[PDB]
Amino acid sequence: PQITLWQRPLVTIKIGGQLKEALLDTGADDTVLEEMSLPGRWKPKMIGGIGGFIKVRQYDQILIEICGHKAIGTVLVGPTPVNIIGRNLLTQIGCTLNF
Amino acid sequence: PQITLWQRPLVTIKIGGQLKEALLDTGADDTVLEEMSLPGRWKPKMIGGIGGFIKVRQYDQILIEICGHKAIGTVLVGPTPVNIIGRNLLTQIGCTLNF
Ligand SMILES: CC(C)CN(C[C@H]1CNC[C@@H]1COCc1ccccc1)S(=O)(=O)c1ccccc1
Repeated sequence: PQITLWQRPLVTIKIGGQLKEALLDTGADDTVLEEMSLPGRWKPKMIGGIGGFIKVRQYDQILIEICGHKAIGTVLVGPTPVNIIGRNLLTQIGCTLNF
Repeated sequence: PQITLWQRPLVTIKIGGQLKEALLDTGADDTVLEEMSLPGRWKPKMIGGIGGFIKVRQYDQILIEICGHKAIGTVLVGPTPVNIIGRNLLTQIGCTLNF
């Protein structure tokens, strides 16, 4: 599809068998998810921006379905108010910027 | 143009007679640039960031040329990890996400 920027580019995603809202974010290197449980081990990480840094847990090889497209890769889980789909998964689903 | 996301979508911008590199950030509501002087009136503004709000300077109706596309709008100047072009100006140059 083609997603407008008049509003935040929020789309529905599915992870596990859970459906959520997430932001398609070209400014984010990584995908950041709101606090949730995932199985397996993780690595500690710190990620920052305007304002500073939050502590997150890095899981690898996580499936996120985005508008029917299955992306598999690293996700960072922590105290974000919004699920953020970053370039590591946007590339997989063939997402481009166009103007 | 069409911009893929395997790398950061950093582009050259011309603002206030100066050439800069900035990140095209669909996740950003607003455009935020590193410390620089710009002509005209500005007001202090607080913006929501990681773990809290940050003080920026707000300059309205500023011309900026992105990839050869002209935008005229609000630019915030303050402590950002990188120059980011947010939806306020991305909408003006016709930017959408596609997959
Ligand atoms: C929450 C906000 C202050 C973070 N920044 C913008 C958001 C919007 N797209 C990238 C970043 C989200 O993903 C980054 C992120 C980092 C830590 C916690 C959540 C999200 S930013 O301007 O600081 C920034 C822009 C570009 C790259 C990195 C940061």
